[PDB]
Amino acid sequence: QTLHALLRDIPAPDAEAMARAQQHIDGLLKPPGSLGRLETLAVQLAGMPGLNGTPQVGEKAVLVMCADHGVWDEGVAVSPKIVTAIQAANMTRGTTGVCVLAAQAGAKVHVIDVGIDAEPIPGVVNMRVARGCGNIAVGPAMSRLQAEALLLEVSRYTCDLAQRGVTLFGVGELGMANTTPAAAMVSVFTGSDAKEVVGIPPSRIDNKVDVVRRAIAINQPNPRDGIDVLSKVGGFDLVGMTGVMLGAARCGLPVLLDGFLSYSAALAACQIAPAVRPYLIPSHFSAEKGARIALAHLSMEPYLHMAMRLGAGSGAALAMPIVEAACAMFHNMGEL
Amino acid sequence: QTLHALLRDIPAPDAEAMARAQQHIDGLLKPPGSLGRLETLAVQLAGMPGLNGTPQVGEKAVLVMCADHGVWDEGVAVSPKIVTAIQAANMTRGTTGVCVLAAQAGAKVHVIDVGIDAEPIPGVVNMRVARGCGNIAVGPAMSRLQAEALLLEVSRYTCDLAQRGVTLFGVGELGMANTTPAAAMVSVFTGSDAKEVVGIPPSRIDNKVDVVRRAIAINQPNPRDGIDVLSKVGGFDLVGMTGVMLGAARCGLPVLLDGFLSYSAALAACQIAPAVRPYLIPSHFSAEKGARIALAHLSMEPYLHMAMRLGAGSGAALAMPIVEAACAMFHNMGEL
Repeated sequence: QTLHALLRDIPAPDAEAMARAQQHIDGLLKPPGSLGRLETLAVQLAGMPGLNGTPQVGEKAVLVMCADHGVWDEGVAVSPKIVTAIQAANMTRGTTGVCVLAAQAGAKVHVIDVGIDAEPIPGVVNMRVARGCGNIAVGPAMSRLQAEALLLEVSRYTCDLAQRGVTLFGVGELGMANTTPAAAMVSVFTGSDAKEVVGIPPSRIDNKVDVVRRAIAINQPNPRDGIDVLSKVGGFDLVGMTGVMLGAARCGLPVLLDGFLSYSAALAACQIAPAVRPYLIPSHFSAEKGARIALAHLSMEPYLHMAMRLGAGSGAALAMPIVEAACAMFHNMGEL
Repeated sequence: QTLHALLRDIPAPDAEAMARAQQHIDGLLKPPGSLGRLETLAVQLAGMPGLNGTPQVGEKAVLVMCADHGVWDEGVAVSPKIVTAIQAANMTRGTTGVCVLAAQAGAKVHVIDVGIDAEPIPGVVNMRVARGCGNIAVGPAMSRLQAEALLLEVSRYTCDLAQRGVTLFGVGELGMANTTPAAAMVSVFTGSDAKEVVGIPPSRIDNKVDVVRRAIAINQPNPRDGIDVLSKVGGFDLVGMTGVMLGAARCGLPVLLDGFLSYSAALAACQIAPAVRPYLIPSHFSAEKGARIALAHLSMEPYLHMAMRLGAGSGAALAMPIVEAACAMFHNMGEL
């Protein structure tokens, strides 16, 4: 540790730098509304202390958290368990969607195993808590201590990347059955009935919903304690994405979310540490049923409508040029 | 001429190449829905015969059409008339928003004067029809023959760019008072009351609406004749953007729209030549009040929600990396 110390040292956004960036933008010669949300984004970036008082992007990293879930035994996923392992390995060879989009964005992909139920995969960053987490339908995904330790380890990993020049992160995850704990967390944090947020054959959908309600009933997660929620009805992958958000915020740097899985982690992150929120930037509006509810509770309006799902960080990589665009306009446009 | 010949020679999309691209995508190893609309976009691109049977981007050009409007005399714009000239000149120095975004996208900006009411500006492409078009509130913007000649000239200019390697266009425009004729065209083509589509002080908004109704009443444009609509209640800038769309479609190549002004031109383009439609790609969802209605009539769902307005092609430039992204995923992802 300390996780207590990390949370309390997340900096506030720098109001003076935001005022100066807004003043700079006001001094630009431009039709009214011609920047749209690029204007608000540039000012948001200017407030993040790791960006040194100005909207800028240096190196970019997308962190893809990988883990398996004991709730897979409840029949809520169609694919066999080993697919998590095969995908993590493909990510190290650069052949997945997020890899290709990250390459387009000039970003590096960091594949992090935080709990794959397989032999370790050479080339993946090894932060494995256990070989898959507990089956949330019968008990907790993990101990409170395990969730806290993984939060600290990931947040430290993320912020240490600022020493190699990284100033913009994206977060994603992969793992068979991951959408079930994500929907549980979302239902718990937002108070929405499981049926409204459970990701999309009738009996199979019902089984998924019933499993979410069962996980919540058995575990009784406390919505006012984000770490309790993660440890009881989340998973290592979700804790991992929350850790990226905490680490970026601690570093005073931007992080792009991806889809619904990452929204659920962001809900937890902002419950644990409300000071995280000014560092989060949406990318895409996930096709998962629960996307609208989760984004509402984060007061977030995504920039991209790609009808995308299961991107494993692909949406965050796709939005990286949007962040670069707000910075180029800020620095490169002519003035009044 | 001939404009008749140009319209009839717009090629159909290549169904065999689309089938082959869909087959290729089906053979990619990917979670279900993980490409989202990148999948549909790659297949759409594969159908465009100027792309030679495969989703690809070579050189990129954003064409920014510039002109003044006699309806400016009706008090529907707040800025003085010369601003159109000052902006066209700034575009040649590379200091505007669309210039900066085009540079981010690796695209060249082509600034085309199709009717600025000022001395010619050195460095701008000169296709000027007249020094501003007629005041649509009292009569037609131009003659049918003038609209037809400018359509042909611009479409030829656009397609000739395919000889310098250009495979993806963006279209935009600038011109004081341009949003008034745009709203008139949109009301005429969609049958919506002017009050629903007139771009956003109460009396000033009413004057704008009243001027649109007056233009339509006096000119009696025929909605079943897109060239009639353009010549009577449009402007040189709108005819110019329609010409880009016709030229790209004739060349069998993609064109990215921008905001509401370009939607109004796209409505005209697709009325004149329905075969244009498969070549049009939305970029952003304009903040102008009439954006939703115009996009509905084009059956178009933009990828970007940037709350942007008066971009002069900036939205199309911002969406260019989205098109490149669909191509990179298509060619670079690993297979089953």
